[PDB]
Amino acid sequence: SDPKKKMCKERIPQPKNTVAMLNELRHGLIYKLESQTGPVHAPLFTISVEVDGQKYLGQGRSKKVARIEAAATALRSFIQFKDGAVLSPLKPA
Repeated sequence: SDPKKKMCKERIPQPKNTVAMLNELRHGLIYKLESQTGPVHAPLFTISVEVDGQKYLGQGRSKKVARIEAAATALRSFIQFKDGAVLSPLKPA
């Protein structure tokens, strides 16, 4: 099927997003949709952000979500507090 979200003029105003955090940390970050799949009720978007040579992957139900997910991984790669969270999807098919 492939539900191709063509509308990118819709903002879905949700600041405090990790992608903004990444822009405060390191430049050269490219958020690119490497793969798009999933159902129509909740498709799976796979955004890859390449930062400092490390490609961080984020998989969400929209480009926006996936972009956030990608940046989240990147953030903890730079600064890492006493999080110790095992919340990290390792290739979830």
